[PDB]
Amino acid sequence: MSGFLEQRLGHCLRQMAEKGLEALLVTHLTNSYYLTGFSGTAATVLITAKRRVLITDSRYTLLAKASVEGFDIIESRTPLKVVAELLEADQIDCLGFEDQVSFSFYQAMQAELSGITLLAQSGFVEHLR
Amino acid sequence: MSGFLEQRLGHCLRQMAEKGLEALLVTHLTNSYYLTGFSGTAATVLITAKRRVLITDSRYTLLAKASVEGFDIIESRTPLKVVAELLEADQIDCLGFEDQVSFSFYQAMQAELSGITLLAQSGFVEHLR
Amino acid sequence: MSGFLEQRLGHCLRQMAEKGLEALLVTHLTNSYYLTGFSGTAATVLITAKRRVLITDSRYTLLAKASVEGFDIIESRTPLKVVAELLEADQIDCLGFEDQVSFSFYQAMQAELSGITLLAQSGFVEHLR
Amino acid sequence: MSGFLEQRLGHCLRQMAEKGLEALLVTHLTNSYYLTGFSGTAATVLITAKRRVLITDSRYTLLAKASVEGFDIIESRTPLKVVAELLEADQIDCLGFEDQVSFSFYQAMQAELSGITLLAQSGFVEHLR
Repeated sequence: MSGFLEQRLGHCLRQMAEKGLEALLVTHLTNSYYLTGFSGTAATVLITAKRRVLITDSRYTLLAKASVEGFDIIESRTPLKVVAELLEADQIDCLGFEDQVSFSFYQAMQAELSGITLLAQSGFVEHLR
Repeated sequence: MSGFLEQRLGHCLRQMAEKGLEALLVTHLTNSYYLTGFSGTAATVLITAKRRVLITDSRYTLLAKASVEGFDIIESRTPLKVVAELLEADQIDCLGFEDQVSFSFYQAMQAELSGITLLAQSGFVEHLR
Repeated sequence: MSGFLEQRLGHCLRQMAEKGLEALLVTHLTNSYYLTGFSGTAATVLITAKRRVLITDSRYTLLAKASVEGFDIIESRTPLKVVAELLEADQIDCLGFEDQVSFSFYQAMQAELSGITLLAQSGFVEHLR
Repeated sequence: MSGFLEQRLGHCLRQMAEKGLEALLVTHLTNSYYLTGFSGTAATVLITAKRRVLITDSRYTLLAKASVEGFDIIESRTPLKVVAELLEADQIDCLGFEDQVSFSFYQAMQAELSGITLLAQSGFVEHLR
């Protein structure tokens, strides 16, 4: 009798723990919806053992805050700088991300995450369902 | 239209020469279509000052050789392997590609194109219109 | 069967993104059935990164709504008009279609889809298998 | 003494590339020192064509980050889980390792690195002098 939505996140975290993956960036819409229940076309989700963060822009901050339970909501138009700050604050040196991101988005990640070992994941959230 | 396509190619080549780009890999349909008139999504195009190559699979080989002017048509299910062989043949060690490829596709590129520096472009062909 | 259906669709979507195909129109039974499990010939399927739609007529609306998971069902006897509205809404100006459509159906697309580039594919859905 | 370090690492990578060795695990202080200039005995080094990683614990993280050039530094007390994630992310199937590791270390590696073909090396780093 656990929630369908919470259970999806528990399963994500258990997968991460089994793998030793300390942090997972989720950018693709069907995957972030899968984990958060949020619709909005702009959403960057960072999950660690300790943090569950939903970063969105202006258009959607109110909506998120009034609907998404169990994620800290952060308004920002440079979501990758926010990610970099969290990994630095939490002393995390590795970041999982989706291999389906565009190369341009990968360059933006390397620009902001210097020092962080980036680990492309193939179908990570896909393989949860 | 035949003329219209040769002019677009000529434009592409002039911009490449202006900027010192020796070789360009086009793998997104709107841009391969722009340069070749070929509508099929199995199209890996390689352009250099010398080469105009369209790599496709057996579903399309016959039609591409009948319908695409001024491109050499190569049939392959592993077009990045053919790309490596052409670059070796011409002694080109640097390749421009489209920044909208996925990170997954970039890793396959690195797998097949050892020794080649891969340089991502934003909207290189788009910018020709 | 929805497990397998969901992976097929996921594969279709990743192939389209890799090749840069923004929208795909599926109008032949074997392929709409493969992707939706819907067996009726009255089935015009439109797939984009953001949208999955199955247009059918009133013979089939109730069943389609009950049985087709993850596709929006739209009842219309003029599917191409619905297609034009959706592509306008999402600001999509290229559309892949199956090369097995009749020439008369391609002319109907040209009439209804003004300003959209129509790109014929050979066996796109078939090649997912 | 960055001069010699860059040359040694250069040599290491050329030797790997000649044998076809895609990844090398260095876990003996003499050899990680020769390659990186790092001092503590908590270091697990992973070298590939694309990745240079030094994994150590939080007693050493500040130091390594301040004084090891051209390796990314990962703080972790489960270095074999990190190795597993790196090989998964990079699609590497084979890992060379030093044949002076203990049998129990080998057992732990074999059990963690499921699916990975392990390749004992005899004096790989020592032979670079």
